[PDB]
Amino acid sequence: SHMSRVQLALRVPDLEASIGFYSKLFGTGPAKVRPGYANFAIAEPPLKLVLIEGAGEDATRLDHLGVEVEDSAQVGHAARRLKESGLATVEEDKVWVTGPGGEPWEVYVV
Ligand code: NA
Repeated sequence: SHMSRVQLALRVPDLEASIGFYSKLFGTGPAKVRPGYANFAIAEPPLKLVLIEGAGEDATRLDHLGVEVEDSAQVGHAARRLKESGLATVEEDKVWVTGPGGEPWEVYVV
């Protein structure tokens, strides 16, 4: 199986303006739009961009990060590898790990 892409989830103050900006930046409209969130599936560069409405803030912040893989089998291998590395993990197919500075990561399947 074995390929993957980065999930970049941004907490944004202005969702509507952000959708417009990122459509222009990556040259494609969003794949999915709902009240309070929108996501882009970008081929080049390979990226899953998630825009999360945060009307409470006044500046774009990092919401969370992720590795998006092809199937559940890849998640398992990732989950086991992270555990062997000595990283404290929580595994459901999903696995969550948090960096030293508090940035949340998730390895999940599309
Ligand atoms: Na990527």
